[PDB]
Amino acid sequence: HKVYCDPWTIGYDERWGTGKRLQQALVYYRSDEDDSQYSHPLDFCPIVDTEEKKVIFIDIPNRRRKVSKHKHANFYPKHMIEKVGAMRPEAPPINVTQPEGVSFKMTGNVMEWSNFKFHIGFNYREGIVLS
Amino acid sequence: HKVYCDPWTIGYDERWGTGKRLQQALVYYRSDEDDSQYSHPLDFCPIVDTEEKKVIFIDIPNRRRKVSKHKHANFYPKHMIEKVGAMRPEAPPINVTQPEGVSFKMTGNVMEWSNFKFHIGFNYREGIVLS
Repeated sequence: HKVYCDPWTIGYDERWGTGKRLQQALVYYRSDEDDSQYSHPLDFCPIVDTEEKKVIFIDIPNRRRKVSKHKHANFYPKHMIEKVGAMRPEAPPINVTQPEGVSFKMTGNVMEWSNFKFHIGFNYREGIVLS
Repeated sequence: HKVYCDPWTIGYDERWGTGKRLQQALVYYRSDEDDSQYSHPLDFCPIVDTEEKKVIFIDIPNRRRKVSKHKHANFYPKHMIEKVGAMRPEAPPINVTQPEGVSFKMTGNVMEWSNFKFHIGFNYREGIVLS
């Protein structure tokens, strides 16, 4: 339950081509759920059949490297306080305010600003699309 | 039943890699079983799953070419007699005879001849293997 993995496309593996929808799992380990797993990668790489939902192969290195026994390299405040004495004091705020509103005008997805006019679109792939 | 094909390895097709044991069929057509099918190839190429014993894909050209309507290009005597008027007359024989036997001596697969001595092996892959 402490073993995690980032699921990636296999990218391309000549052993299977497009004959099977595959993923490769970059394996990591957390000694605690709040850890950043990236300090503890594992040395092998499981290949998974997306549709069949099962591991069909595991790429294992000739040279084996067991889990790192070092502390995880974490970054949340509690972690930091522990790492370095404590967190830096909150800093004086810099507040940004637009009392009379903004100068741009949006009509649906159509934007209007400083003489510019365009449509702001968006899709699953490209993300933002200006037209 | 007039459609034939020479079964080849797919060789290599990046669409499947080694994920499936595949064959590609070079398709031909005989208007008569005694024909040499090679004057009549077809334009498409079926991909077959060896283990599953079934066509999993067919490569079809963008430009279609239907069966040739010409006579098959045959080479057996009956074909030749028809093609050119007739066969050449049998030629005077040249007989080779070794009345007192051969000069080489084989002891099992071991050969001995003209001071040479070697073992004649054979296997499924390489064929003859001299050792």
